[PDB]
Formats: sequence, C-alpha cells, structure tokens
Amino acid sequence: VVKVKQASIPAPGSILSQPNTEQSPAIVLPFQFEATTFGTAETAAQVSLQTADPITKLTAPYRHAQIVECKAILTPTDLAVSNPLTVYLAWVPANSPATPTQILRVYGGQSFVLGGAISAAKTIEVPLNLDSVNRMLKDSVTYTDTPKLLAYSRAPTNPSKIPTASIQISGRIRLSKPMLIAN
Amino acid sequence: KQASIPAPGSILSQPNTEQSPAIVLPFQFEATTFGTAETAAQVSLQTADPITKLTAPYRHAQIVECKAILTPTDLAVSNPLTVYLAWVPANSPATPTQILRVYGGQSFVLGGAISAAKTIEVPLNLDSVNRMLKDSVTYTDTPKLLAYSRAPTNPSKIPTASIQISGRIRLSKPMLIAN
Amino acid sequence: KQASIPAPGSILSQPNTEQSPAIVLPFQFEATTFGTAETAAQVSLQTADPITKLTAPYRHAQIVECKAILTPTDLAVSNPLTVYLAWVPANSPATPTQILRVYGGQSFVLGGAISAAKTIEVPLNLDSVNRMLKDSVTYTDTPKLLAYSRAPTNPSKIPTASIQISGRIRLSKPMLIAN
Amino acid sequence: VVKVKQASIPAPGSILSQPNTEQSPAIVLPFQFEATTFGTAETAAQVSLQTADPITKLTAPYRHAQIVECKAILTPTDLAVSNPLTVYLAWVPANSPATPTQILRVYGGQSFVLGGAISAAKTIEVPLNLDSVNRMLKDSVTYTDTPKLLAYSRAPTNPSKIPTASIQISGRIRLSKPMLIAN
Amino acid sequence: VVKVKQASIPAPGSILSQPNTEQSPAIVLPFQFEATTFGTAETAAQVSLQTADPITKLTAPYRHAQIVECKAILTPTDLAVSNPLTVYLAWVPANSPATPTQILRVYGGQSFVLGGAISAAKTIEVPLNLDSVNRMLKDSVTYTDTPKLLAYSRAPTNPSKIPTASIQISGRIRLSKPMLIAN
Amino acid sequence: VVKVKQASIPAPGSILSQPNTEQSPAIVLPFQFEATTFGTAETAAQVSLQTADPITKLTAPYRHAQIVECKAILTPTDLAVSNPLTVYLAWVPANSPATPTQILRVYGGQSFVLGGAISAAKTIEVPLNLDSVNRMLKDSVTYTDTPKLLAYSRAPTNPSKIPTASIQISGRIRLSKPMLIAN
Amino acid sequence: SPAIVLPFQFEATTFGTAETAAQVSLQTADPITKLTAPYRHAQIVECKAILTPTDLAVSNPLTVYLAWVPANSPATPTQILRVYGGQSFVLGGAISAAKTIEVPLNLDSVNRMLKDSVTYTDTPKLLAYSRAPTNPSKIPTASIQISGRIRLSKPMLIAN
Amino acid sequence: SPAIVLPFQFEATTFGTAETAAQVSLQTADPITKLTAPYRHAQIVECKAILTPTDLAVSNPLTVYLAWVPANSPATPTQILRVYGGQSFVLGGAISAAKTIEVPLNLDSVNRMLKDSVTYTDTPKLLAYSRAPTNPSKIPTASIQISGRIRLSKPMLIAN
Repeated sequence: VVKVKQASIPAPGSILSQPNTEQSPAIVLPFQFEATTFGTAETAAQVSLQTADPITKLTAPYRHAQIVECKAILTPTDLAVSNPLTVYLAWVPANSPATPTQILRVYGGQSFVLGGAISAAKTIEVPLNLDSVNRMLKDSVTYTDTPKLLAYSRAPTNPSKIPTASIQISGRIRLSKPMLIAN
Repeated sequence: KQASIPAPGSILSQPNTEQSPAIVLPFQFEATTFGTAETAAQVSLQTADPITKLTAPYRHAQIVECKAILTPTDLAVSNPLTVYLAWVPANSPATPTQILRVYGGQSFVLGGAISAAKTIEVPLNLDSVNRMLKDSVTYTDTPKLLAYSRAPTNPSKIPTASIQISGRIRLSKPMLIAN
Repeated sequence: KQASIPAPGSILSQPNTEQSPAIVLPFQFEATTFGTAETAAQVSLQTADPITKLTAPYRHAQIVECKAILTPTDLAVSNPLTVYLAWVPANSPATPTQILRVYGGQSFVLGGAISAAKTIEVPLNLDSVNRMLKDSVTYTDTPKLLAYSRAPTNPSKIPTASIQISGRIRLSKPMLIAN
Repeated sequence: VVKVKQASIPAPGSILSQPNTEQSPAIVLPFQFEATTFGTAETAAQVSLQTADPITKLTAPYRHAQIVECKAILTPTDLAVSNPLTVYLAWVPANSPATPTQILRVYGGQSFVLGGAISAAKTIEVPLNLDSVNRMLKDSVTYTDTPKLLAYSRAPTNPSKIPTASIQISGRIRLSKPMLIAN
Repeated sequence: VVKVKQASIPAPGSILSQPNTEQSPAIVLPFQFEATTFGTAETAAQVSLQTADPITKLTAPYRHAQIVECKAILTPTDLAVSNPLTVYLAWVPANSPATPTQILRVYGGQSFVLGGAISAAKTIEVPLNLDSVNRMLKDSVTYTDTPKLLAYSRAPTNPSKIPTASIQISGRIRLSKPMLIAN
Repeated sequence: VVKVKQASIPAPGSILSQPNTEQSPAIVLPFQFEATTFGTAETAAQVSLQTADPITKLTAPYRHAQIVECKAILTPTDLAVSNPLTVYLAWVPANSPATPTQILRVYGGQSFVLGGAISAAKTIEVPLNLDSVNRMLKDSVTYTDTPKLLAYSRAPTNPSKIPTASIQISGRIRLSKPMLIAN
Repeated sequence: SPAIVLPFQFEATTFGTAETAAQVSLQTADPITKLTAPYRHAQIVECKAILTPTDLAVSNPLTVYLAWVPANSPATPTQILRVYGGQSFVLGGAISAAKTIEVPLNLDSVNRMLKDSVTYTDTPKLLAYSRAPTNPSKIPTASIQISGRIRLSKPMLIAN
Repeated sequence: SPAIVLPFQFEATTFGTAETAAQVSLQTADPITKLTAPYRHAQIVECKAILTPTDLAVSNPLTVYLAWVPANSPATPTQILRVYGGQSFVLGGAISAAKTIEVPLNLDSVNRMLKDSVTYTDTPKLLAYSRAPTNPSKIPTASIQISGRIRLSKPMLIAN
C-alpha cells in the first residue's frame, strides 16, 4: 500500500532540439505491464523501457515519444508468507556496468523482504526519478540514457511452480508526431 | 484506492421542459465468492439483477456513489489467498486474468500475514466512466468491475471472502406502467 | 363533483434534520365491477394491493391528486343501472347501502337515457381527509371510497361499468432493505 | 367534433446532442394515416410511430426527423348507432409492459362509447402529449422512448363485415438532414 | 479501542407533535446492557431497543422517552485468538425484511474478524446513526421506526462452552413526563 | 347535475331575542337524509324539518339550533326512463293550508318530469330560500314558521315494487347551547 | 373550527353482586363513543368517577378501591392502591350522606384526545375491586358511575 | 443537572391482626429505595400517610395513632400522641366515607434529602400503635399506606 523513493543524483540526459513550440499535438496514454516473476528459481533480469515488448506495441505507431511518470511496483503473492525472499530494485540508465548481482554496490539499490509471519506484506512502489536519466524513449535519434530497471535475486530454497511476487511497473507516456507503419 | 485517468463518458442532454424530481435510492449486493475455486468474475452494473429491480420502474437512471468492498472471513486467518481487482469500462477486452496488466491494476492479499484480517475499500472514480446507467438509449461507458484469484491450493467448502458492492442512484422520469 | 366540508386530518411532524427528496409516482387501477350483481364495494387506499406495491419500498408516503372515475360500457346503452358513490374517511360506519344517507351523497344513472353514455369524474377534496397514507405510524383519516348498485334486474355476463381510481403520491424516506 | 386531453406526467426523453444551431434547414410536412378498424372482430393493436409503414415512407428519405404535433382521432361510422362498442386509447412510450387489454390499469387510458340511440356520436380527438415521451423519430442513434398508441377492445356481439370505427391519427413531422437512399 | 461509522441515509422518522416548549423537565440516564454471545453455536438475533428487557426496566416508569446517543460495541474474548469468527452488524428500523442472514445485502452491514494470530483484537464501536430512524422509544403513540440491531453469524467449527465475544451496547436516554405504575 | 331556484317572498320569521353576543360557542354539522320514495304507489307527504326523525337525532342533544343552508334534491332512478312520472316540490312554512294535492295553486310549486327517452334525467336541486321562513329549529320557545317540504304526486300506472325516485334533502345546522339528555 | 362542550355520565360498573374487579377504558366505553362518533376529533376536559352506596349496603357492607391510570401501566386491578392516586372507603354506617364520595381524574397524569386522527394510548382507564364475599345479593351494592364534559370538533360524515 | 418528580405509594404496615405498633423510616423503606437507587441524590417533596378501614372493622373496631418525627427523637411508639403533631381516630360506625383520614407530613419539622452523598438523620419516620385485643382476625383491620412525590438527580451507574 506504499511508496519509497530511490535516492538519485541530478544527471538529466541531453535531448533532441525542438520545432516552433510543439509542432504537433500529442496524447497522454497510460500503461502497466508485467516486469518479472520470482520464486520459481533464481531470477535476475534487466528491462529497458526501450525494448519493452509491450511498451513498443504502443510506441511503435509514432516517431516522437517521451515518458512523464513511471512507477516500479512490487506485488507480493498469497504464498511468500511462508517462503520469503529478497529483491534488489534499482533504477539506472541502460548505459552502465551495473548487473543484477551487484544491484547493491550501485547507489539507490535497496534490499527488501516480503513474506514471513513477521512483516505485513503490502505493495511497494519505487518511483523512477527521471531527473536521473533521459526521458525521451523513441526519438529521431536514439539515445543511450534510457531507463533500465535492475532488481535481481538469489535462487529460492523451496522453488514453487508458481510465482512468489510480481514486479508489475506502470506509468504514462506521450506519443506524438505520427508514424506510418503497416496498416 | 485505485489510480485512474480523466475518462468521462459523454451522454445525451435533456430538452428545456422540466424533469420529475428523483429519489436517491441506495443499494449493496453480493457480487462474487472466493475460496471455492478459480473465480474469474466480470460484473457490469448495467446488468446486475439487484440494481435492475431498482431501475425497471423508472426510465432515467444515474449512479452517484459506488464503492467496491472486499471482505475476508475467519478463514484466511489460516489459509489465505490473493485477489486482483479494478474498475473498468464494459468495453475493455480486459480479461480478469489480466486484472493487473492494465493501468490502475490493484493487487493485495489477506489472510495469515499480520493485519491481512481487514476490510478493503476501493471505489471507482466515476469520472473514469459513464455516470449514467439507464437512459433513453444504452451507453457502453457502463462501469463493469472485475477481479480474480488463483485456484486455491487447498479448497474449502465455504467462502474465504465476499466483495459486496454498494452505492446510490438518482432515478427520475418515472416509467408509465400497469398498476 | 362531490360536496364536502373542511375535515383535515392532523399528522405528525418532521424533526429539523433534512428529508430525502421524493418522486411523485402516479397510478390508476380497477376498483370494482358493475352489472354482474349486487355490488357493495368499500375500498380504502391504505390497503389496495395496487398502491402498496408502490409504498412498500419507502416509508414516507403521501397522496397528492386522487380522482374517482366512473365509466359505462357499450352495455348500459341498452340496459342501464344506477350507482351510488362518495368519498369518505375509513372511520365512518358508512355502509355503501347508505351511500347517500350521508352528506355529500352522489347519485346518477347512465345508460339508455340520452347522454348517459359518458365518463364521470368525481374526485375527493383531500382536505376532507388525511393527506398522508403511510407514515411512521398509521392514521385513520385514510380515504376510503365506496359505492353501490342494485341487483341488476337483468344480469349480464360481463361488466356494464368500471370505476378505475387514479392518482399521484410523494414517496420519501426510502426504506432500507435487502437487495 | 371535439378534443379531450389525456392526463400525462412530465418525463421528456433525453435526445441527441446538436451541431452549431440547426446545421441544416428542414421542412414541416403533415401526415394523416389509418390506425385501425373496429367491429369486424376483437381488435387490439399497438402502433409505434416508429415503424408506421406510412410514416417511414416519408421519414425514409432523411436522417434526422422529429414530430411537432400528433393527434389521435376517433371517427365513428354510419352503423354503430345500432351496434355500439368501446375503445381504450392511451398514449405511451413503446418502451413498456402496457398491453391493449390493461389499457386501463395504466394512467391516461380512457374508456368511451360511440353509437347507441343515446349519445350523439361525433369525432374524438385525443392529443398525444409529447412532454411525456421522446419526440425524435428517426435519428442517428435510435431511442426507445417512441410514442406508441395503445387502445384496444373487446370482440363484438354482432360482427359486421365492415368497420364500425376508424382511428385515423395525424400530425406534423420535421424531416431534415438528408439521406441518400435508392433513386 | 476504536470507532467505525456505519454508512447511513437521511430518513429521520416522523415523531409526535409537542406541548408549550417541553411541558415537563426530564432527566438523562445512561445505560449499557448485554446484547448477545458468540461462539457457543450459530448465533443470529435481532434486538429492538424497544423491547429490550433491560431498557424498559428503565423506560417502564415513564410515558415519554427518547434516546440521545446509542453505541454498538464488540468486546472480543480471551480465546478467539485461536477460534476466530465473524459478525455482521447492521443498524436498521425494526420495520424491515432484513434478516440476520442477509445482514450483508442491506446497506451499512459490515463484516469483521476478531482473533487469529494475525489481527490485534480490540473493541469495536459502531455508532447507531439516529438520523436514519425514529429516536423516540416509548411514546403516547407507538411507532415502528425503532432502532433494531441486526448482526448475525455462522456456527463455529470448535464450539466452546463459553463465549467468544460480547456485543454489549450502550447509550443515553431521556425519560420524561412521569408514569404511574405499581409502587 | 343542476340547481333551480324556487321563487319566494320576503317574510322572514320573528326569532327569539339574544344574550351578550353569542353567549356560547356552537358547531356546524351537516346532514343529508332520505325524504320520500316514488313510483311504488300514490305518494304525497309533507315533512317538517322540525320533526324529522333523523334531524332530531342530532338536534336532540342541544337546546339552541338553527339551519344555515338547506337543499332539496331529486335523485332519479335507473328505471323511470321507462315509467316516467311527476313531482310537485314546494317549500313552505309548516303553518299553512297547503296540501300535497294543491302543491300547484300555491306559489313556488313547480312541476317536473324525470324519465322518458326524451329528457336526459339528472339530479335536481331546489334550494329552500330561508328568507321565506323561520330558520331556528329547536329553540327555547317553539315557533310555527318551520320549513316544511311539500311535493306530492299522482299514483303510477305501472307500480314497480322498487322506487322510481329519491327526494334526499341535505343542508347544515348549527347546534349550540347544550342540552342534558339521558347518557 | 371550534368545538363545543358536552356533558355525560353513565353507570360505570357495579362493584356489588359477586367479586367485582375490572378495568374500564374511556376509549372503548360505549356511552362515550356513541356520543363522539359524529365528530372526527375530541379532547376530554373535566372528568370524575363517583361512588354510590345502595339502600342496602348497611346490611352486608363492602369496600371498593379506585384509581386512575393511563392506557398502559401494568396496573393490576388488585395491586390497585399500591399505585399513587389510589383510595379506598367502606360503606353503610360510615359517612353515607355528606356529599357522596367523588374521585377526580387528574389530567396532567394521562392524556386527553379521547379520539383523534391517531390512536393514542395515554387515554384514561379506571380501576376498582371489592371481593363481594359474605352474602351476595342479586341486587347491587354500589354504583361507581362516571361523569364529565368533553370538547369535540372537525365535523364527521355519519349515519344521517 | 435537573431532577424529575416521581410519585409512589406503598402499604406502610397493617395495624390490624395482633398488637401492631412500629416505626417506619423512609430511608430504609424498601419501596422507596427500590426507586431511588438509580440516582445518586434525592430530596423528598410532598408526603402523606393515609389511613384505611377494612370492610370488617365495624365488627371489632379499633383505634390507631399516627405521628411524624425525625430520625432520632426518643419518640416512644406508645408515648405517641404526647408528641406534638399526633392524632387519633376510631373506625367503623364513625366517619368511614367522607374522604378517608389522611395525615400530612410537615417538611419544616424534619429534613428531606432521603439519600445524598452523606447519611442525614433528620429523615422522616412514621409511628403508629393499636393493641388489637378483642377478637384478632387473620384479616387486616386497616391500611396506613404512604404516598408522595420525590425529586431526584445526578444519574448513578447501576445494574443495567
């Protein structure tokens, strides 16, 4: 049921120039897809909003598109109150040596819990502070300061054949300046 | 409390004559049950017997304050479960199995996990859908709620939780009928 | 049009809180039939299924405009009949057989007698009885209509005339119930 | 030779929005067709100005069309002064459980006569009070608050092979915003 | 240790007239009696402040008497932390089809818990919102808009021979305009 | 359905003196009883509001009582449209040689009809013009200027065993200054 | 409108022959009703319950109890007296000539409106009780009749 | 806060069967108490001690003495009468129908506050005495009941 800010450092990414003062109107669409599962085995991935299968299915139809707000959720599962674990979230520019394992020796990386008859277990939001990266996603000239989510883990002791936790992550993007595509 | 975006449905207008004052009648009913088995419920207000018995008699029906309630039972205390949930327009190809693959997705558990033994209030910002419900025509921005829960690892015989829905509505333009 | 006297019934009052706006729902129904045989009907609104189906759902019920209708049929044109009639408080020991031995008594015929083939409107000046109908308590100044007609000299198989009653009422303080 | 108002209740029907302030001009055409016959046998019908064979033959050629005034006449016939009967008019939104038989236990339903050496027998107009329904007939988005006439009867004792009474009903509609149709 | 409002709807009940401006003085007496026990077996009752054995033992000696504030408490018992259960409170006018079982499909009905090693277990107050009913209890002319408490349950799995929870309910009444009675 | 004034002549009757300016309050009660039947045979009576069985049953309980308005109705019966007749109403002070037969050679006496396939047949009111008599009914000192209704008839040709017409007559009296009576 | 005052009196009930003990309500009380029906509303004013010794009495005397109580009130016709406003006397060779007995009905105890639009239950009720032991003659021992005036208005369609 | 007035009446004690003579205190008086417990403070207002002859009496009459005295006061139920404010009557064939007897309790003699925060001893006490010689029937000869109104306030946590 709560939010927790990832400490970040001012390093906005240099963007593309600009027209008159927003040549073409745009639209604000929201989105929320599935990041990754846990508990089935050692899970350690890294997603880039850039090549986010879902994400593009929406960016696809346009040339210009930037994000406005992006969240990082942690939905815990029914079980887990019995087979707890740990996650290592950390927001960072896809441009970096950071790797799931060291998701600690970075900066904002935080360690958690979820489960156990101790804690209470309730959603955990960790907002991506964009002032730390380049907000534009699809643009005329690809960048490398794209937001990429880290978070990793350690293999479980009692692997369930079902998830133990979701990393569903949502937000809002601004697709603009049309595309062409197929049909 | 679910997140949303400004998605108001546009409805027809009234001519300058005058309308019959309404009543603001309230309601609340059982939508679905949890703990028996894989429960993928989809429920749209525009068609819930319960509220209809309250629409049939009039012509102009409008919803006012609607809240979705979630309530556990002396069960979960021992063998919990997870439930998905979210308010959506009867149009979305939303399949309760994706209850969270769509913006505004809400997920939480209840049962043997410290303070999971509580009541959950999550309403719909009726500015996300069509305030109306039964007009001269039929809209589609009708609010249709949906939720889901895995096939319980260990089934019970009785529910582990309700999800009663409650509200109030302005009903006017009284239907001319057979007494 | 029946004659009357100022006979208003006193009813309880409302505390300074605020009441739920009402709806003004209308109605109209078959009260009794004529031509089959000696018909001595007594009918009180406070207990006519027809209007109840419209009171049950609320708590505060008040009548507004009530008219008593009399209507002949293609019958009378050939074998008439006489009918008595009058609006009275459910208290009077009025026996329809005395429909006219009590002030305000109305009597007229219809059928084979020049212009007897017409519709008769005679309403009740609800200032002769209790405006109310279903309150927190139960009054007796409830309007109870009554009429009568001799045992027809030559019976028919179908009615010679209706007497449908029509009206409208303010219904408020909506009953809290099981949806 | 006379009019008789059907008591009604304010419940105008919600219509379709609107353009600038009457995008396209229109025209006011009148009409008057045959409703139903009586006396030949038990007659009990229900007509909806909506699917009024005649009516459409005129609405057909347009997209937008609303009524302005609509009357309900009762022309009695030569006979009848000998084989009287009864009719049960009642105006109501085609959207309702009302059925010819109960044309009484409704609201405005009225009972009549016509015939007999008693009464005088002369036309009877019963104006449809539109404030009670939706006036628009053919529109971009069909409604269900259409005016539908009720009126019913009981079978006669002496069935004539010719009518005993007409229910000719007229009025005026405003067809506008063109159609396309065949030729 | 806490309060929880039952959502209600404005429908105050019509009372009896009045004298000069409080003909006779009165007094404010408080009260607090036992509602019902739980856990011994399937418990589902309905009490009406009207025929509340205790209550009258106090209203008895007067003609005029109205309530001022009325509470609905839920005292949990020592056990229960082991044999949890559920209650279905709901305040409503004794004039209604509401029955313990459906204490849900009503309006303000709420479901609870008490017990289990999860929750904390502490008193639960649920204030009767009088604006929803008739406050006068004993009056010259009996009413039917009396407050009646609902709340029901389901039979327990492990029936203890001792209670699992109290529904002690208190408040304050204003008895006035004397009676006569026996001695 | 109508009224018809009986021509009268100013001759109010001298009443009893008076107290302060209405010593005691009074009340206005209405009444309406059955006068006489017709058609069963030759009917010719004369009623005096004074000894009107019904009337007194109401005047009985008081010492002072005067009339305010008094009507004379003529309700025709179902039949009669076949066996017409004639009535001879006439209002006059019970103090007079007037007798049912000569109800014509008086003054206001009027002749009527009722029935026949010709006329329409509808109630007939004939208001008693009190300025013509003494309005006080029961008083400390009996008068003789009491209103007495006349009206008579001729025996019918086809005597029915049931009435052919009512002479129900109503009005309003003012009983005041209490009595004593039995219980 | 304005009401009018009206008097009345009626044999209440004979506490004389056998063990007499009963309750009388003014609302059902035939006499009264048969006098109020004409009006659609009536408030009671002055009211007294009287007591009358019969010629005999001095032979086989007795004692009767009286008491005024509202409609309800668990007044036990026997537990009478234990109720405030209850009294008792004997009869015969004991003050049977210094202006009757006479027991008054206080108004600020109950309520009037013998019959209005509703059906109040604060209407007066009278209680008595004897035991009529010794020798029960077939002739009364006492009257107990009731009297008073009563306001009433708002005319009301009736029989005639 | 404000109190309310309340009435009561109760069979005091039967000076009828055998030699009756006793003292009754209003403070212990069950009836009363069982009516005051609800409040934490009550001042008495109007109070009278009544006398009632029983049907019999006229057979084997008797005489009773009454007297009102504060808590203390060496009032000897027998030395009664010799105390100011004491009276005595006989019964039967001697005024048994001209409105009972009725003996009033003066207030400016004792004190009220039947039960306050303390335990005053100026509370009223009633005295009587007969001797019931001749033929002691097993049936009472007289009532002596007590009535009155009583103020009372300051609510007080109770049974329910």
